[PDB]
Amino acid sequence: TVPWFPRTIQELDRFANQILSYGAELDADHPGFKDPVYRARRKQFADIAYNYRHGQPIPRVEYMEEEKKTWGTVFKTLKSLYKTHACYEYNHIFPLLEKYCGFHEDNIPQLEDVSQFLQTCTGFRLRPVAGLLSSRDFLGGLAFRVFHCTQYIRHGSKPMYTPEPDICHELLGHVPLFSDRSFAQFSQEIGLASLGAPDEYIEKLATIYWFTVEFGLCKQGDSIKAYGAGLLSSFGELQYCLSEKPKLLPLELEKTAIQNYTVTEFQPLYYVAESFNDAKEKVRNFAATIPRPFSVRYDPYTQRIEVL
Ligand SMILES: [Fe+3]
Repeated sequence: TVPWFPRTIQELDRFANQILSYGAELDADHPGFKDPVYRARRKQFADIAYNYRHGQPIPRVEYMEEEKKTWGTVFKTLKSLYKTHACYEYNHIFPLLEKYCGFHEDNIPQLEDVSQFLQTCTGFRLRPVAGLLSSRDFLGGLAFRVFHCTQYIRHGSKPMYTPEPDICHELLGHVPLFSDRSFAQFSQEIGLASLGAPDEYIEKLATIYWFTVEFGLCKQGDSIKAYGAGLLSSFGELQYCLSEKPKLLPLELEKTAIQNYTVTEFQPLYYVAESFNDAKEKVRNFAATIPRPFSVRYDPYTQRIEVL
């Protein structure tokens, strides 16, 4: 058989019933495990995500001073590195995010505002996400240019550390790239490749995603820059990834897809993309090899997937 995949953008609403119900914040190892206020706060964000329905504005939340402080620390510390380490596309849009979205040390941007901004740039939109989505579900949303993103913030005890994605990672790592048409197209291609793909292929796609959207490096001029969300929101690794230490291989989906990675240490190797358009073409071809009984196409006019 073939696994269920949404056919219209509203159908993404079914994902809320298939997330991991036991958050990382319930783990004794989590920095905010013994913090009842944090736990309660996380539950509050989970409830907002859980009741969210497509088409509604994403609820605005008043962040606590403590939360603003953490955001402020992370923002200030990472910003110094962007002009020199981030890809051109990241740097070109950041000033605009600062202007229209309130990306500033004293203010955590509201997802609704950021969503509206992405929509006018590439038609990308955000949806608050409760817990951990399956790889299939997370990737599927990309087909509709929908990014599921966290609204909560990491525990304030370790501002430069997070065992999971949090709002700092989403806003400083993902968002800027989604403002670029080429990257948006590339991302969506990964999304389309997964609709109805068998589980073992979803895993290959998840691995390509990891080495591109999360930890990708790209050629720029005669230089190399970071575009991976995991690198752009990590002070340590962003500096490391462009040093002499890591091994850099050229993006080759045949191999990238089978590659193993760590999730607790810096990556021993990165794949470098020629451009986002090139990467998109590579995904397109690769998707051609996924044993799927049909072909999919997205109709931006009606926001529906067309099964051919
Ligand atoms: Fe991420």
